[PDB]
Amino acid sequence: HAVSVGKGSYATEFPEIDFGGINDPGFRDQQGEPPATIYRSDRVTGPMQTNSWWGSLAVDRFSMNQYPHPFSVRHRAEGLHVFYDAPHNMVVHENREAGTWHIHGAIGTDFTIKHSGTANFEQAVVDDYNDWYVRGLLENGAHQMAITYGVGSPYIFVEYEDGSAVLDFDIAPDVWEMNGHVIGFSTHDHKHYAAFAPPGQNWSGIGSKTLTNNADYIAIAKLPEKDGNMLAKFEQYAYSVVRDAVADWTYDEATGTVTTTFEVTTEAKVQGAPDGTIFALYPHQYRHLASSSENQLLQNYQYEIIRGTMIGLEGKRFTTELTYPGVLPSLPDLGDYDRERLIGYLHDATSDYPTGSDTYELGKYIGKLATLAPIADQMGEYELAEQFRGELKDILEDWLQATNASGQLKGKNLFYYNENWGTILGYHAAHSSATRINDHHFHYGYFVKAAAEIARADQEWAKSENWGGMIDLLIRDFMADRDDDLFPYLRMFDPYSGNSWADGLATFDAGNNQQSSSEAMHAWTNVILWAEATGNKALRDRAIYLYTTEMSAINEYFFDVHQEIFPEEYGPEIVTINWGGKMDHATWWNSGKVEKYAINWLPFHGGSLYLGHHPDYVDRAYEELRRDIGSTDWNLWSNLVWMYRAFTNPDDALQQMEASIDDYGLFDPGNEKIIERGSTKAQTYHWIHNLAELGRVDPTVTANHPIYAVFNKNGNRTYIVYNFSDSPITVQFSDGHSIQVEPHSFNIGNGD
Ligand SMILES: OC[C@H]1O[C@@H](O[C@@H]2[C@@H](O)[C@H](O[C@@H]3[C@@H](O)[C@H](O[C@@H]4[C@@H](O)[C@H](O)O[C@H](CO)[C@H]4O)O[C@H](CO)[C@H]3O)O[C@H](CO)[C@H]2O)[C@H](O)[C@@H](O)[C@@H]1O
Ligand SMILES: OC[C@H]1O[C@@H](O[C@@H]2[C@@H](O)[C@H](O)O[C@H](CO)[C@H]2O)[C@H](O)[C@@H](O)[C@@H]1O
Ligand SMILES: *[C@@H]1O[C@H](CO)[C@@H](O)[C@H](O)[C@H]1O
Repeated sequence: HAVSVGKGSYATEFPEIDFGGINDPGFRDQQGEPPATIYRSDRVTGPMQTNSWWGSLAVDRFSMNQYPHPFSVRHRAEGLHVFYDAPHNMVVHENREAGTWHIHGAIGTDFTIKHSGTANFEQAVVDDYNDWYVRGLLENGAHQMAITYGVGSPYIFVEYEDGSAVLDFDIAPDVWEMNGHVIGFSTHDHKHYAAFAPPGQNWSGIGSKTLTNNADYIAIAKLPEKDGNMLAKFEQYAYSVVRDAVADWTYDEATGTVTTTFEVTTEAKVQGAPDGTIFALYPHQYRHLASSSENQLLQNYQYEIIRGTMIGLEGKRFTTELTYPGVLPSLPDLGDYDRERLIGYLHDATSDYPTGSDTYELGKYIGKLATLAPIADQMGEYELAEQFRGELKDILEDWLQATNASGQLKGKNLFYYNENWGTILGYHAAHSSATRINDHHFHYGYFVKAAAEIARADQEWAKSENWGGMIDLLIRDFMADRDDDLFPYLRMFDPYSGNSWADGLATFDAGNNQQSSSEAMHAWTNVILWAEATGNKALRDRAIYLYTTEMSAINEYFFDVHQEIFPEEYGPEIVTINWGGKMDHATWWNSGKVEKYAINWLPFHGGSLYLGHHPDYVDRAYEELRRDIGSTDWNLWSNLVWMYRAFTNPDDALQQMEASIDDYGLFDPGNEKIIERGSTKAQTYHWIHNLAELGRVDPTVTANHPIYAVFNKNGNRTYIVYNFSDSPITVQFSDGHSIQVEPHSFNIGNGD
C-alpha cells in the first residue's frame, strides 16, 4: 500500500483519513479524490493532463465554455458552439460596495458546427492533445465529429465519420464571398468568419440559417477583417490540420537568454497542403519575437480578446526570446537595521505556528521558517537558525513518509498517488487540492522552499536516497519533464498562454483561472534553488524556463505594465484573477482592498525581485491602492504593502513600518492587520532595510551563473551572488563587472 522513495514513501491506496474529530462537511469533503470518470478515448493513455485551458472536455460529459483564443467554444449534444466576443459583447463593471471589478464578454453562439447524421451526441471526449492544442471527439456510435482547436489558433479543424458538415445559425448569416468550396461570411452582428471544404465540395443553403457541405472535412477560421485577400491567405493553411505542437526551449546560461520555439506538425487534407499553420500570438509572445521569426508576421492580422490584441504569423514555427533575471536563496545582510532589534524579531518568531493542518496552511508556516533561517545565520544566531531548520526537517520527514511506526498508512500528513489521473495528493487537503487537483504549485512550492533551505545547509539530507527522492517526486507532480511514467508534462503550465492554470478540472464557463501568480513564481524559484543545491542541471533549467516565461505573462495580463491591455474604463491597476475568458479584481475568498493587490505579491522571498522590474508600474499600482484606501491605514497585510512600496520608495516604506510594525506583539492568528500570517516582523524589517541600502532592482544586468541579483542606487550598482558549490566560482556580469565567491556563501553580506 506504499512505495519507498529513499527514506520516505507515498501511499498507493487511498488512506483512511484521520478527520481529527472535525465534523464540518466542507473540511471532510476536501479529504477525497478527483473524479472517477475521465472523458478520454482509448487513444489517450497514461497519466492524464490536468490544469489546462481545455480541461472541462475531460471532466464534463460534453464540455463547459472554453477559450481557444481568438474563439470561445463549447461542446454540446447538438455539436460545437462557436462564439467570438466583439466589442459590443464586452463589458467592464464595478461593484463599489464589494470593491470588485469585472471585465468580461458573453456566453453566446455565433453558430454551431454540426454533423449531418445526428444532433444527439452521447459525449465529447479528449481523443488527443499536445503542448497547447486538443482534439475533442463528439461520439454517437458510427457518427463521430473530431474537432481540433487551440489557444493561438484562428482555425478550428473538423473531421467527420459517417456524415458531412452543417453550420447552423439562429439568424441567417451574410455570405459575402462564395467560392464554391470556400465561403466568407458574417454573423447578423457583423462578426467575420470563413469556412473551407476540399475543392469540388460546394457549400449549399446560402441565404438560409443552415449552411451545408457534403465533405467529411471542413475548417472554420475567424477572419481579422471582412477581406477577401485575408480569406485567400487563410485558404492556404485551411487543409493543414495540426497533429503535433511542441514548445521547445533552451537556457543560455552565459547570456541569461531563454529561447522558446513553438512548432507544429500538420497532416494534409488536400494534395500539396503545406506543413504549417497561421498562429495567433499573444502580447507576451510577439513583444519578444525573435528576429528570425519577424518575416513570418502577417502585419494587419489582428484579433481583440480579453488579453489585448493577438497578431497573425504564418508557417511551421516561431521563436520567442526572454531574459532570466536570476534568483537568490534570500536577501543578503546589507541593510542598515538595528541588528539587536532584528535579532529580537527572529526570537519572537518562535511563537508562530501553522493555522491549519492542510498542505497550504502547513506550507505557509514552513515557508515562514525557511525565510527566517538565513536571516538568523546572517545575524550570528546560528543556534536559532538550526532550530528553524530542525523544525523544517521534523515536518518534512513526517509528511514525506506515508507509513507510521507500525508500517500501516497514516491518516494525515502524507502524500498519495492517485493512479486514475496520475497525481500526488497531500492530506490534509484544502482549496480542492485533492478533489479538483488544484494549486499543486502553490502548495508544494512551500515544501520545496523548506527542502531548499535545508539543502543549502545540509547536502546529505537532500540526497536522493535520503529525503531528496520524495522532494523530487513532489516537483515531478507539478512540473514533470516529457515521458514521465507517473505524471503528465508540465502539469501546471500552459506553454503558449505563458502562465500556470490553478484549477485541475477547468469546469467553469470562463475556462481555467489563476489568482496568485506570485505563488506560482515562488514555486518556480524554489525548484531553481533546490536543483542548484542538489546539482540537478536539467531540473534547474526547466524551472528557469518556467520562472522566466511566467514573468512575461504576469507583466502583461496581471500588471499590464505597458498600459495596452486593460480597458481605459477599468479602474484598478491590477487584475487579481485571470481566466481564459475574463479578468476580475476580486478574490476567491471574502477580502478587503489590499488583498486584491497583494495576493499577486506574496510571499516575499529571494525570487520576488521580478516584482520591481517596472518601477513606474510599482508606483502606479501603489498610488491607486493608496487612493482607494484613502490613506496608508492598510485594511489588512500592512507589511506586504510596505515591502512592495520599498521597490520604489524605501523612505516611505520605512516611515510606515516604524509607525506601525510594533502595534501588536507576538503571533496572533486572528489579526493580520499589520503582519500577514505567512510573513514575520523579522522578514519585513530585513527586507525594507536591505532595499533602502541597495536601491532599485536592476534588470538591465545579467550574469553567467543563475543565482544572483543586481541593484542600482543612483547609478551605483551592488552585485549579489550566492554560491551553492563546494568550490569557489567567478561570476561575469554583462556590464563587464566580475567577482569571486567562496563556497556556500554570498559574495557580500554573509553577516556574522
Ligand atoms: O471577492 C469577491 C467574492 O468572490 C467570491 O468568489 C468568487 C466565486 O464565487 C466565482 O466563482 C464563479 C463560479 O461560481 C462559476 O460557476 C459556474 C456555476 O455556478 C454554473 O452552475 O455552471 C458554470 C459552468 O457551466 C460555472 O461556470 O464560474 C465562474 C467562472 O465561469 C466563477 O467565476 O469566481 C470569482 C472569480 O471569478 C470569485 O471572486 C467569494 O466566494 C466571496 O466570498 C467574495 O466576496
Ligand atoms: O495566503 C494568502 C491567502 O491565500 C488564500 O488562498 C488562495 C486560494 O484562493 C487559492 O486556492 O490558491 C492558494 C491556496 O491554495 C491561495 O493563494 C487563502 O484563502 C487566504 O486565507 C490567504 O490569506
Ligand atoms: C483566508 O484568510 C481569512 C483570515 O485572514 C479567513 O477568514 C478565510 O476563511 C481564509 O480563506
